[PDB]
Amino acid sequence: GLVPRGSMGFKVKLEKRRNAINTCLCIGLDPDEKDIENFMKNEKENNYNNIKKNLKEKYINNVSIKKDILLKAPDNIIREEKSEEFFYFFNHFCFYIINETNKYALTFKMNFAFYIPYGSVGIDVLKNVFDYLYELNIPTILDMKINDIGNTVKNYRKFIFEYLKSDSCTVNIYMGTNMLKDICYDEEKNKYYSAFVLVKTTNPDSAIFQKNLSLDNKQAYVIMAQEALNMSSYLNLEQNNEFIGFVVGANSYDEMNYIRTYFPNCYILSPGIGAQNGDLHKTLTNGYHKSYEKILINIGRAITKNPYPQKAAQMYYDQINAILKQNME
Amino acid sequence: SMGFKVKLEKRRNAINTCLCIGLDPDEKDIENFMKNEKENNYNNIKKNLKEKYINNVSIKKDILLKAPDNIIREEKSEEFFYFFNHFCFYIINETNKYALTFKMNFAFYIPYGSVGIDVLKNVFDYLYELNIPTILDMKINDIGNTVKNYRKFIFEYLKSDSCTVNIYMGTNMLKDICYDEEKNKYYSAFVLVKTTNPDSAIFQKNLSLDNKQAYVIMAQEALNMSSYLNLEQNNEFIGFVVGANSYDEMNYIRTYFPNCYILSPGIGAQNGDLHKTLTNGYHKSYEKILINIGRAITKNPYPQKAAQMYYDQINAILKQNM
Ligand SMILES: *c1cc(=O)[nH]c(=O)n1[C@@H]1O[C@H](COP(=O)(O)O)[C@@H](O)[C@H]1O
Ligand SMILES: *c1cc(=O)[nH]c(=O)n1[C@@H]1O[C@H](COP(=O)(O)O)[C@@H](O)[C@H]1O
Repeated sequence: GLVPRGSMGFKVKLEKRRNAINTCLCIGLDPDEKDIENFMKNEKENNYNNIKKNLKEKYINNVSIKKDILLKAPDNIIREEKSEEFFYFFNHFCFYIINETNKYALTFKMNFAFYIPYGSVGIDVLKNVFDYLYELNIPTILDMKINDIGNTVKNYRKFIFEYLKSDSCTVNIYMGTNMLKDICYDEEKNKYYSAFVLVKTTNPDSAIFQKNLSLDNKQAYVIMAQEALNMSSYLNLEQNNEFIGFVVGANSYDEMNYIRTYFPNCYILSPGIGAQNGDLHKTLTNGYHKSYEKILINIGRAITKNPYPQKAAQMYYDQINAILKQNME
Repeated sequence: SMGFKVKLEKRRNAINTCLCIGLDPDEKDIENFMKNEKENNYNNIKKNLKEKYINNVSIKKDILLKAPDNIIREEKSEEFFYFFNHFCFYIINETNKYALTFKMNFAFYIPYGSVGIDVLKNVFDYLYELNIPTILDMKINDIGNTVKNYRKFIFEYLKSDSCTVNIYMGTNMLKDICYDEEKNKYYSAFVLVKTTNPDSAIFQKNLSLDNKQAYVIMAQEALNMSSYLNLEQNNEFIGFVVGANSYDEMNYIRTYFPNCYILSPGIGAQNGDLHKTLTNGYHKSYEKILINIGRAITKNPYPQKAAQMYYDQINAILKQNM
């Protein structure tokens, strides 16, 4: 009755991890330029103690890109490999955050926009980040909020699900729900994949379209949720241990309550705690499911911009679990 | 320096068209170019290597300048990079004289990992040296702090003139895409209004507010943001993506937003009707109606002739409209 890692659908992988670790913390890894620079400065000042720790981990030997560089001595990089210095410290920052926080994480979410602004270099880092997480067997989301016509979105499907080997991604279906057939399904290989569609977002004017637009007396966010679920049904995702879930922001308490009430077994991804000031008690109570992999609480900057990310992650893990315990009593 | 609004007007005066050429190479296009080049003594690569502005690309120029016979023997790990970049250069060299603008969809450049992002960079470098206005098609959407990374990639790293944006998440994202407060810089974007996909009516038409369909609400909110940001005073604008196949919407948008910039994909591969699209979306400053053609040019085995014919027919239709 045993399945090897990589050989099961996201639904099963998430359920096993939640059973093991007893949380719904999703740790966001969105490293900005200041983060990377700060890491390099701190490492330079302390003889690279965190990099030396990364270098001890076995799975670092199993990453795809420029392992020759990543495994070098840090002082060798700086003196002899100056054109690789940014690559090195960028990739070592992510490995550091992952090494420090992974024991608390149901899943990691990496937002693509943080890995693209330097050109090809960050995309090598991103690939290595997905390879590393694959080796540790931690569930992954690529947050890229993709949208386009079907012929074009197949390319993202290939990047996200074949090249990165991500378990899931985020998608904006405003263009049309039919794009999902080219994202959550590969007709050539007969493979199924999971995604979270945008339902209610955390930006301060999210209401302008998601709530102001309606059809009869349902607001756009409700219609969009229903359409996404209808597509999941058509594609038979849940039969292949995959799903289409919902992004619902951690500050949209009324919408969270509605979505959970009206779609009782939906998978919800909820960003907005920490940096965006969302209310964790309210969000987690309104989105609660007894299978709490169905209510992922994403925390990015509040962990990654803390000088002690392991302790910041532990604190959120403990705070989530305390609220989970109340909901379970 | 000058501003996209001024860039477009001035290129329009020089070349007299509103053709926007879509550069979206898929794996099979790249493989076919490599197969054909081999069989025809690399005649197109050798033509590429004759061009002036190849000596100005940012990334691995050394490699791109090598003879293809030598790449395949001594730089084999660079073979895909080499042929991908040369395919893009070949299309640009063959078609640029007909193009008001080039639009590169990001999705085609990402799925092999970093290698295609180096190609994309060199593509934008090459177009920049040719002073051709550019659009990065990425249909971006996120919260403000995140989308700033896209502003940097698109407008600082690629030095693109504009991009496509989906504002369904909210309109305030545009303050961190089209404006850089720190640097006092302003940039142009086209927002999705009516898309070409078959089921585009589901949210864009069947949702409404007041007695206006969603697509109208969206266009108006985008123009309000343009005003807020003072883009037009900085020679930049927020324009609209309106499907070539959406004649009523095009009609509505041109009538009710008389001086708006429209980018219209969906002719060729997606079957739209050039004559109706151009008539319905027409403006005498025809840079305000960009007709995008990607696959109908790039998947044509005679891409120079294909661009020429769209140019010619666009011009005959523009002449008819006066
Ligand atoms: C996406 C959608 C949304 O509605 N809100 C969001 O914040 N996001 C993305 O989630 C992440 C939040 O991280 P942080 O505020 O905890 O740092 C970030 O990737 C954003 O793009
Ligand atoms: C974006 C939005 C839209 O509504 N329709 C679209 O087709 N697109 C993009 O535009 C290009 C169309 O190219 P082609 O059909 O002429 O090849 C493509 O980049 C698609 O992503």
